[PDB]
Amino acid sequence: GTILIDLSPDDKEFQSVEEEMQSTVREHRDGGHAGGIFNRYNILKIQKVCNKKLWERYTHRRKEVSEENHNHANERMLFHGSPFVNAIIHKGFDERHAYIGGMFGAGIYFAENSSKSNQYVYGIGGGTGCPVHKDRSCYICHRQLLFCRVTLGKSFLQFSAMAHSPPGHHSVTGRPSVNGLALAEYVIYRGEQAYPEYLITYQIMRPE
Ligand SMILES: Cc1cc(=O)[nH]c2cc(-c3ccc(C(=O)O)cc3Cl)ccc12
Ligand SMILES: [Zn+2]
Repeated sequence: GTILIDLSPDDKEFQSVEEEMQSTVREHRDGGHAGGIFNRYNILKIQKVCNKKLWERYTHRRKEVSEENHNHANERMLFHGSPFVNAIIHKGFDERHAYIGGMFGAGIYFAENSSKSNQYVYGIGGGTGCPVHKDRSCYICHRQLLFCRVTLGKSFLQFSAMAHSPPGHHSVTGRPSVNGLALAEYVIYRGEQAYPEYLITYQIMRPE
């Protein structure tokens, strides 16, 4: 029962979501290997993802976390890129989407930097790039990211040199320690702690 509603570029909701995507682009230490070389995106569309069942599943978990955490869900809006984006908007996040080899544990990963999530749209490491051209820096093919509502609850703070959550925690916060430009990443262990609120379709832009 998911329906996608197109936002008009003239709508303030479109404009705030586009500004979060654009303003959280950073340079990556791979020189663009995984996600391509760019400083900004061309946003083609932003759709609101509406699924009553998935939304209730998310608010039900959010109330349980918030009750375990002095009435504080610690809810954030974060990006998630994956080849499974079509399945996530219809069926929700789940364990099948956990990153088994993730540095901060086997869970589902979200990013503050949209350009970190862009690195994963075509798979771990950028996979083989776009399906059409096999190009991880393709400027033609349309990519998609989710901008998601995520319940962190009590988050374990892991400093990083760039399964279940640690006992008594509802998530993990991956704090960069070496690149003072990198924003945080977060990992959750139950799919019902994230709701894919917006589906953003875009291209990366070749720098001038
Ligand atoms: C760090 C991070 C940020 C993000 O926005 N998205 C991701 C997605 C995956 C991921 C996990 C499993 C698989 C697969 O089973 O094939 C694929 C991917 Cl892309 C892993 C990590 C991230
Ligand atoms: Zn392509």
